[PDB]
Amino acid sequence: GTNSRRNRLLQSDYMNMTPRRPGLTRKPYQPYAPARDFAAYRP
Repeated sequence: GTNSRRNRLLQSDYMNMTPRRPGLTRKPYQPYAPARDFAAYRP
């Protein structure tokens, strides 16, 4: 028991529940979705 946690865990907090979402993304997802219907089947 006893308080005074001290030396939590050198780097990387115990972030109860779960560690902050890991980025690991970088660069845009560039969805790129060429749609262009047909402008109302244009007469």
